[PDB]
Amino acid sequence: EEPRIGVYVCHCGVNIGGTVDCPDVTEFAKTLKNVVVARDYKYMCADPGQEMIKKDIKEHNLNRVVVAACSPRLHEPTFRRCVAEAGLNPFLFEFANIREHCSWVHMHEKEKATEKAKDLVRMAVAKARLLEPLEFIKVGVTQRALVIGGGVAGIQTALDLGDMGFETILVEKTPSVGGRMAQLDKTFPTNDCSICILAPKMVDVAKHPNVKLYAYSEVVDVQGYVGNFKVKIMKKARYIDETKCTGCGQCSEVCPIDVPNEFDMGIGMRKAIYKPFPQAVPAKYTIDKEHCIECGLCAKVCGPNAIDFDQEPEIIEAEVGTIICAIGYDAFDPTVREEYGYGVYDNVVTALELERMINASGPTGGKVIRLSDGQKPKRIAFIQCVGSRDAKVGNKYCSNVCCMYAMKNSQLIKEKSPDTEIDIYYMDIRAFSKGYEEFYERSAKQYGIKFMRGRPSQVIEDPETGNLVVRAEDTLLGEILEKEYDLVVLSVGMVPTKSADEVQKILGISRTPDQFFMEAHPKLRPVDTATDGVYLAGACQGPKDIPASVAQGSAAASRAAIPLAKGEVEVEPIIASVDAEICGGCGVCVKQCPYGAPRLVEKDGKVVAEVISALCKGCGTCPAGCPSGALEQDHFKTIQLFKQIEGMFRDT
Amino acid sequence: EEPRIGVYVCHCGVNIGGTVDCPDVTEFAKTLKNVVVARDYKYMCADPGQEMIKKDIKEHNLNRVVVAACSPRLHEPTFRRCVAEAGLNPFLFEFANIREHCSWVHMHEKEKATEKAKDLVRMAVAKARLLEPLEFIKVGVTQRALVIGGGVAGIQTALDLGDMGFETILVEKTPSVGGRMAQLDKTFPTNDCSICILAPKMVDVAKHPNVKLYAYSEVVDVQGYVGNFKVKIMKKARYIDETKCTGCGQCSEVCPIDVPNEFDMGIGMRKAIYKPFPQAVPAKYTIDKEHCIECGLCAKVCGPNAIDFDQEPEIIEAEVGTIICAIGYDAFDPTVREEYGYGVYDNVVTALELERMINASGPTGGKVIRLSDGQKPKRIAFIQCVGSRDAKVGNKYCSNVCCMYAMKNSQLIKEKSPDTEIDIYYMDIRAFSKGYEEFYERSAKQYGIKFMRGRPSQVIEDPETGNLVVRAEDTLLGEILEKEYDLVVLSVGMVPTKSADEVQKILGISRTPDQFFMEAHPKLRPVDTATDGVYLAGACQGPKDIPASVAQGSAAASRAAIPLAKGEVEVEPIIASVDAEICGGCGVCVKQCPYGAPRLVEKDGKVVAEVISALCKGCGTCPAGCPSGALEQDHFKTIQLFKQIEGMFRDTA
Ligand SMILES: Cc1cc2nc3c(=O)[nH]c(=O)nc-3n(C[C@H](O)[C@H](O)[C@H](O)COP(=O)(O)OP(=O)(O)OC[C@H]3O[C@@H](n4cnc5c(N)ncnc54)[C@H](O)[C@@H]3O)c2cc1C
Ligand SMILES: Cc1cc2nc3c(=O)[nH]c(=O)nc-3n(C[C@H](O)[C@H](O)[C@H](O)COP(=O)(O)OP(=O)(O)OC[C@H]3O[C@@H](n4cnc5c(N)ncnc54)[C@H](O)[C@@H]3O)c2cc1C
Ligand code: SF4
Ligand code: SF4
Ligand code: SF4
Ligand code: SF4
Ligand code: SF4
Ligand code: SF4
Ligand code: SF4
Ligand code: SF4
Ligand code: SF4
Ligand code: SF4
Ligand code: SF4
Ligand code: SF4
Ligand SMILES: [Fe+3]
Repeated sequence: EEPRIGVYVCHCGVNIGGTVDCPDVTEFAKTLKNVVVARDYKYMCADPGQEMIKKDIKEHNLNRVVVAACSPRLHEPTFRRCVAEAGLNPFLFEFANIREHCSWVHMHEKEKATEKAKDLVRMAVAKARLLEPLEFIKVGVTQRALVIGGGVAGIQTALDLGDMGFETILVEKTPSVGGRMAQLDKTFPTNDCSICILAPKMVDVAKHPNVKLYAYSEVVDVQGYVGNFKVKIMKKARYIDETKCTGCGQCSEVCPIDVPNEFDMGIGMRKAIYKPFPQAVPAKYTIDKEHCIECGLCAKVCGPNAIDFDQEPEIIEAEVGTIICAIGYDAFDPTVREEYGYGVYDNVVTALELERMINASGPTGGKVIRLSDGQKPKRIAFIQCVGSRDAKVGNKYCSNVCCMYAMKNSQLIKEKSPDTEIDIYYMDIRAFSKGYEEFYERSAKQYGIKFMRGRPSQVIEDPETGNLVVRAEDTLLGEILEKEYDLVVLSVGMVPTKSADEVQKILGISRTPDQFFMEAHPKLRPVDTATDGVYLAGACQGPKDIPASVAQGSAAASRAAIPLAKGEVEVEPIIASVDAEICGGCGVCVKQCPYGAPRLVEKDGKVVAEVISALCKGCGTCPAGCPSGALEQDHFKTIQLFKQIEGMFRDT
Repeated sequence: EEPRIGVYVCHCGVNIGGTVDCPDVTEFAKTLKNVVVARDYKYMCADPGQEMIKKDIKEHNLNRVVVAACSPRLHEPTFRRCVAEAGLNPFLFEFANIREHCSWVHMHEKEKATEKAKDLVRMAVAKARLLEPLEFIKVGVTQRALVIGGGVAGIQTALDLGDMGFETILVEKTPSVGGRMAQLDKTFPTNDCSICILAPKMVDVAKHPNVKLYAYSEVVDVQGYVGNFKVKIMKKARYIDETKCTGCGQCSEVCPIDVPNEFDMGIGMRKAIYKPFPQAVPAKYTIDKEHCIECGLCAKVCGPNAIDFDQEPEIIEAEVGTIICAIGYDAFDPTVREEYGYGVYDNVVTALELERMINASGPTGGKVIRLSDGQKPKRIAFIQCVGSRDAKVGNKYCSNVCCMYAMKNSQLIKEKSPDTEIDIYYMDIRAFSKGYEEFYERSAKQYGIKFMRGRPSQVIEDPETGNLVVRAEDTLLGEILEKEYDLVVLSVGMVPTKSADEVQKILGISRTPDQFFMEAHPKLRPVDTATDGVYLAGACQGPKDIPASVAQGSAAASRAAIPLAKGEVEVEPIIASVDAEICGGCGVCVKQCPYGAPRLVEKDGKVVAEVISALCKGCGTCPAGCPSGALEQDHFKTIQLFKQIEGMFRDTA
């Protein structure tokens, strides 16, 4: 049959129509070959727009639909379901992006943006003519979930999934689950003991019948697609027998290597054999082989002889149907802002070091003391927006929690020492959620905490005393302040965690300008990714507090449970296939695929290539490299792209 | 069996031990009858502390545990599981609070704090002796959910549940789903149209095979408990057979009367025969009798014959296992702030009115106009924190979104009219989520929007020209500014929706100080309530933007799916029951229970009261009111409370 195309140009209210002359684009679209219907409407995705398309598909017997509107990364599934409801195969639909790619980037050149939209419509119509009916591929969904990261956000997702009756694997890289919440002393705005409320969750997840917890483990390989993932988990060697070891810790004394205790942000030293923190789950000790000198003194003191250096990492192969990434975040390193003196002055600390100093289980026994002389500081200055809202360090975002945690620990210091003077140097106080503004008022009226509106310009150490002078304009007075402090705390912001690069490559997910992981859309799908069957939860998706991470944890559990409950999803048939009559068995294509889908086989008494449809993801590399042209990926054939290139310059 | 009690005093580092002499409390506890083991430990809720209790339960054969530490509101579930692991029934454990209620409030009176802790331990032991082993009551869960409110939050909850395979009811008060997002033009920080994100969801929800949508309907009664709710829905009468209705809109043209259109916040005027907004779902029309005149004019032009004045509201009865409240919010009414002149000055408008003005599908065709001149204002002032962060109006909270939506609509005005000068009067710019700070930088750098740090003191109308003058200090200059504007927009804050009182009364849930609905825990249960089987989602739980409301909708669906997926839950047995041999059916209790649990029955010829265990929530009002003592609430018996009162003054020996 000859193509009968319907072209629909959206205004997106004014987001498109304000820049692109949408009526003039629809008029141009009618002059194109095979276009029988062309309309422009304010919202194509709204109910009147979808009913319009479907009514045209039936009344005009359309076999192709072109929508010139937003990105297909937003609404391609939406319109594929729309046209499929009217009978039209979902892959006779072509998307033209005239918003993100045109109207929003050419606002000052309306005439050229309109001409450009016409070209983009024509390139779409060109490819549309050669599109073919494809069948969505139904695949079974493995009734198991994987959660990477055992913080409050990942714990919440596993408990929710486990409580629904889904088998769930929880992989935690460090020896213990708990995340940074396990490092906090208290939590604003209620000042609940952080570990005391979280520990019952850590207990629950270790004891849960439907949750397998792999602590001191990391995901090292992910293969397959939604509902059909095959993952490798490396259970790293503690070099201690989980079964034969107490957790008493009488081998550290017999260790000559002192190692930066990362749980305490390096303020206190830990031994080569260690337990991260007392409330750790699982409560089993570990040996850091990186700093281990293998002198064996611990093994002589060890009674059970649980110590075995021969211990090897064990790889777990497991099939899951959905994956939730919840690997958290790290604290910004404020060394780059040299005028503040971190790493140079003894008495400049980050706020997350402060959390460990204030915490009773912390290295200092909960006592805030200067790192130069060990005395208690009587004057303390907080500096806000350190590493955030700062183009000089590349972090132009707001870290969301630093305003609240700076007032929090100012309250906790006042409670342990009422006569401490505390000044907070801020730009905006962002106390934006339920009880936050009240917490902000409380900090000033009840705890007498001072607020200076003025980002400090530099910190100057008195080399005699070790004290610090903070210099800032009191912008609410128009005068330059130069107050002296005994301790300066840098309210450092949040950055992605160190391993976010490794995880990103394994899962195949993107990143937003803030370097955190990219949701499919901030409002349509706040915890989905554009990778089907992969979801986000918590601070790894962006800076946020505990209730926000927990909500995302539960949200990601709901979203990840949909394919598991359905038991069956559909994947795109944009796969490569070999034409046996043209393939001469050259061998070029088999090494090109990273999943080994193309293979050399003998057919009809001769050698041809053949691709296992199940191993092909649809990248299209091997068809592009095929010398004979026997390889082709559907929906992206060379002839279809050829017509699209012609469509820019001329109709066909 | 004679009580064998273990008493555990906790130091909580020095939180308790610094003020209360715990070793002294411990020694005193061993003087009380039935105390077999007593010890102080630094962290009782820590694993070594729990292992110390469970291990004593077995070695010393204890049948009661007292822990003097923090509040039961924190660790009561913690220690109940601890003792259950050791074979001891969880209701033979009693919590004494010596931190929140003693050491932390008597820091300067240590001697008296120690003596107080001793009385609090003795009162705990005293009740502990008479505690009884109880069993959790298992109940089935109806495999269906109910969502109340069809904004982004409620829609998201229904689609997630429906997609999981659970039958779901979605009740929407207005003729159309969509909520306040439907009223917005664009949405920060992507500046999509609201229709971009919402309308496909509205479409999906209406045709979902597992979602029954009851638009123009309201819940009017809810009875029962988790997994066993019996709800009554009043499906209001549209006076148009929806099955026959086409939504073409031919009828609206003929209508001879006009009506203030609430969807446009009293700006645009509609017919009594109407559909809220052009993209409304269901795409059906509604007749409002408050103004209908019944001349048949609408029916004459309608082909289908859907119009029908004989319609009567229908009441639907449905079993559900879980309920999600997502009834949204209302804009603050800034009339009470007299200094700004809303309701007095023509050209003072709220921000939600501005959204209806700027929206392409709006009564003004997307044209920002002065409501006095009809002209386009070339100078516009935004005033932040209207009705928020203000003790004079009883709203001491931050409404979360007003900073961003003010910068949003400023960008959109600048796009439609670059010549417009826009000044935002603010205290703090709260651009706190992903891309927000960048949105904030973009508003100033790219769109040349101006920010004045200074909360305006008053708005002075020019009666002659309708122009407005805004008096405020430029706090960043130390000078008083008096600039003139063609239009002033009040960035009003969020407040609970008018019908929130009705919904609260029906579902029996609490409210936070800000008057929004109270979550079960402010940190770890953001979408649960203290009422089992009832959950929250969206702005009715507190001021928040669309991404947060959508994430809560998906979070509430996960939480509300746990009982549905389990098909069974447990209810606490701290319930009331009748001793048939003591009750002579006086009838005092029946009317005391707001859930109708106690009932008069006839067994063995006589009348006797009887409590339906499933209907009892454990308040204990009617046992306190029973004159014969036949009625007792397990775990709070009169005799148990009597012992506790004596324990304040003497050992129960
Ligand atoms: C100084 C400071 C004070 C704060 N105060 C508060 C407060 O008072 N109240 C509040 O609500 N919020 C506060 N926050 C924010 C709070 O810490 C976060 O909201 C919270 O930690 C988010 O939990 P999460 O699980 O999403 O991330 P995380 O807590 O960081 O947990 C992520 C987990 O994943 C693990 N992980 C990381 N990489 C991998 C990998 N490759 N494989 C497997 N596992 C991995 C990590 O070990 C960690 O256990 C504060 C933050 C800071 C910096
Ligand atoms: C001027 C303004 C601009 C804004 N701009 C933005 C923006 O740009 N970006 C952004 O993300 N957010 C913005 N917001 C916030 C946004 O409006 C909310 O986050 C969002 O509307 C919350 O959705 P919701 O479903 O929770 O509540 P709602 O949107 O209010 O929906 C509640 C629904 O429940 C229904 N309902 C109410 N009572 C009952 C009852 N008794 N029975 C049954 N149903 C009932 C209502 O009819 C309504 O459909 C803005 C808010 C305002 C005021
Ligand atoms: S979304 Fe894509 S489609 Fe729905 S409106 Fe904005 S643009 Fe037109
Ligand atoms: S010492 Fe031997 S035993 Fe005591 S802990 Fe270290 S390992 Fe387990
Ligand atoms: S061996 Fe490696 S670890 Fe065991 S002690 Fe000597 S050092 Fe510390
Ligand atoms: S939060 Fe308060 S501090 Fe942390 S960034 Fe946004 S503003 Fe600067
Ligand atoms: S390359 Fe083209 S031709 Fe050479 S084998 Fe793979 S397919 Fe057959
Ligand atoms: S296409 Fe990309 S993926 Fe499908 S096979 Fe050839 S290579 Fe492996
Ligand atoms: S128990 Fe309540 S009090 Fe005793 S420690 Fe754990 S928390 Fe601090
Ligand atoms: S006319 Fe009869 S049908 Fe056409 S809309 Fe008004 S009502 Fe629905
Ligand atoms: S009848 Fe009621 S509704 Fe139908 S037209 Fe006359 S008025 Fe408008
Ligand atoms: S949001 Fe910006 S505006 Fe709305 S209140 Fe909190 S601060 Fe005042
Ligand atoms: S009140 Fe006490 S006594 Fe009178 S009936 Fe209800 S129960 Fe039997
Ligand atoms: S206790 Fe409160 S609830 Fe349980 S019955 Fe007596 S009254 Fe009704
Ligand atoms: Fe505790």
